[PDB]
Amino acid sequence: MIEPKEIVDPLTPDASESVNNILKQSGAWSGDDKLQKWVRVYLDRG
Amino acid sequence: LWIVDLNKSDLERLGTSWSGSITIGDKLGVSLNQSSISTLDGSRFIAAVNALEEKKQATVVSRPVLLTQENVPAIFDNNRTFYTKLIGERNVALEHVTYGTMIRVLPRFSADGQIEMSLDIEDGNDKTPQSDTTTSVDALPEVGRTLISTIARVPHGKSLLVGGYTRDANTDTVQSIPFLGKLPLIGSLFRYSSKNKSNVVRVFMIEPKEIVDPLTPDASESVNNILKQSGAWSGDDKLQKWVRVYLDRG
Amino acid sequence: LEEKKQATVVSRPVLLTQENVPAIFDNNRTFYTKLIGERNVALEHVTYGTM
Amino acid sequence: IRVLPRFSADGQIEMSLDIEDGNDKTPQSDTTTSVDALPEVGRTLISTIARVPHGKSLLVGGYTRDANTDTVQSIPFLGKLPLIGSLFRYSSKNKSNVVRVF
Amino acid sequence: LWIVDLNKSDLERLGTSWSGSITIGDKLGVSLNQSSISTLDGSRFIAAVNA
Repeated sequence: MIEPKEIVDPLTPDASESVNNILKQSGAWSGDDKLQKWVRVYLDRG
Repeated sequence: LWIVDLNKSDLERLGTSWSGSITIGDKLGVSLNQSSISTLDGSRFIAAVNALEEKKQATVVSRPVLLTQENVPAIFDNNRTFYTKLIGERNVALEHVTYGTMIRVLPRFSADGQIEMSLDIEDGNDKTPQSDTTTSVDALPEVGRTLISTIARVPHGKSLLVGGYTRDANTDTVQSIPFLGKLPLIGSLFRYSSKNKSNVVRVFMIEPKEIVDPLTPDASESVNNILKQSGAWSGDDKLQKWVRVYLDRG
Repeated sequence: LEEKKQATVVSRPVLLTQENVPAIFDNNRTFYTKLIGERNVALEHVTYGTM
Repeated sequence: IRVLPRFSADGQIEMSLDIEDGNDKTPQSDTTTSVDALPEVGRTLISTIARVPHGKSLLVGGYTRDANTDTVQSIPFLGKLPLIGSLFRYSSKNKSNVVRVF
Repeated sequence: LWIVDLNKSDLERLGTSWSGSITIGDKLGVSLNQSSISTLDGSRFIAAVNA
C-alpha cells in the first residue's frame, strides 16, 4: 500500500523529552553519575 | 541526530513428536515416520519432547554531534567494537560486534531563522554470521544497516523526523497426530505448538541548533575534575611536573 | 502427521523529502531464533531487506 | 591531526581540522581479563573548519551511547509455582553506557 | 585538542537450563530438549547453572 501526507510542523513534544522518558523507564539513564556528568553537561544545553 | 532502537520478542515451544518402529515374530515390521528397518530390528519406538520459552527486550540509543560553518561540508564517522564476556577463561573464546556510523552534511541559513541541511547518514553492524551460543547473540543486540539521502529543513532549535522503520510479526503452528490428537483425556500429549512474536521500531531523528558562544566552564576545568576523581591525576609527581608545566599555561 | 501453519508480518518504512528532489531509504536486519540446545550448538537466521 | 590556522581581526582563531583516533580492529585478547586490561576506543574521523575566540575552548564533535538487555528464559509449566519455581529461571541483564567527545 | 573517553558496563547472569532423557523398560524413551536417544540409552538427565 501507499499513503503520503503533508507535514509543516515540528514534533510535539520535543525529542529531548522523548528519549528522557525512554532512558528513565527502560533503565539506562545516565545523568545520576557524578563521574560522567562533567562532560555530558557540555552536550545537552549548548 | 538521534538513533533509537526498540526490540521486543517472545517465543514458546511445547509438545512432542514421535518416531520409531516395532516388530512381530520376524514376519512383519511396522515403522512410524521414516524409521528404516534396514538400520534397526529390535530398537523400539521413542519420543522427543521440547519445552523452552523466553522473553527478550533490548534498547540502544546513540547520537553523534558535529558543527560546521554555513555552506561548507563536513564528515563524521565512527565504529567501535563491543566485546562481551563469554563464560570461561581457560576454555577460551570471544565474540564481538562492530558498530559503525557515518554522517555528512552541508548546512545553510534561511531568512526567517530556519536551518536547511543535506543528509546522508548510515548506521549499523556488518552482517556477521557469529555468536553461535544461545546467549551470545542475546548479549549484544543487532541493528540493521540503513542509508538516507535527503535534504530537509527545520525551524530553529526544534526537532524533526527524518526516517524510520517499524515491523510486527507472529507465527503459529500446531503439529499433531491425526487420529489420536483429539480425544479429551490425553489427546493434548500429542501436540507440538510453537508460537513466536517480535515487534521492532527504529527511527532517525534530527535537530540542529545555532551556537555562538564558547564553552562555560572552560575545558581545562572539565578534565581536571575528571582526572582528580577518576583517579588518574598526574600533577603531584615531582619527576614529571618539570615538563608538564611548559605545557599547561604557555 | 498433520499440522496447521499461520503467520503474519506487517512492516512499514517512513521517510520525507522536499518536492522535486530524490531520496533513498534501504534497510536489512537479520532476525535470529533460538534453536534448541546450547552445547549441541547451531543457529539459523534470515536477512530481511527493504529498499 | 592536520591543521591550517589563521588570525581574524577581533582576535579569534579559525582552523581547519581533520583528526583521527583509535585502534585498528583486532580480533584478539582471548582471555576474559585480557580485553579488560586495555580498553578499546573506536576509530573516528572529522573534517571541519571551526573558529573560536582567543584562549577559550570549543567542542568539535562527539558520540554517546546507552543500552540495556533483559531476558528471562524458563520452563513453561513449572516456572511459576511459588515454592521452587524460581529454580528454573535463567535471567541475564546487561547494561553499558559510553561517552566520547573531541 | 582533548580526546576523552568514559566507559561503564555491568552484566549479570543467573539461572539454570536443563536437558537429558530417561527410559522405561526398553519400551519407551522420553527426552528433554533435543537429546537424541541414538547417542544415549541410560545416561540420565542433567542440568547446568551459570552464576
